[PDB]
Amino acid sequence: GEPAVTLDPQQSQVFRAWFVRIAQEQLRQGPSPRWHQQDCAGLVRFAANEALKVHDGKWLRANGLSNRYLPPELALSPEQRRLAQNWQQGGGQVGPYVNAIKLVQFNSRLVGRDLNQARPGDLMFYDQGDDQHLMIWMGRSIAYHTGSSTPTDNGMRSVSLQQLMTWKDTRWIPDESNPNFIGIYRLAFLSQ
Repeated sequence: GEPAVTLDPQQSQVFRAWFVRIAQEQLRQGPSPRWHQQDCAGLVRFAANEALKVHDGKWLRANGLSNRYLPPELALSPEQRRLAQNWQQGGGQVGPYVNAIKLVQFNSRLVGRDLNQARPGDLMFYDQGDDQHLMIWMGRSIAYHTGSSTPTDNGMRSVSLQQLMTWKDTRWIPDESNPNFIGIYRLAFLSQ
């Protein structure tokens, strides 16, 4: 009758390119009324939602992408464009917003613990005990949220794998030896 709404492999590749592009653009900015929550889950939901929008002139101007070599546009159904507005909440319940746990538990699948195998837009999931975090693998760098936004700072940061290995705070190392590094997850609506 009507299968489950997902992105095919080509669409998934273009979605990742838009996702990472939009994420990168958030680096040079202070709080946006456009994120649902001022945190990592907020950035992921925002970038995914914006990645699935029709990227018209008005959208390009609003997001400062007007004079750029951009990824291809997707020919998506309305249902596909609504994918980052309809997250699984558990028990078949659906909603427009997601925190880190609901995103990984109900809206992601494991890739593994080897960044060599990660694609741009894959999520690096950490459990520090009291608090769980998502970083975005951007392909050659990592976008993360400081955990503390202010009226002039959205808390978004970018670090190379190399510079992250220099951190005195060793809790964020994305390898086998880090018990706080849980894994690398792909958004469930992307193709394998």
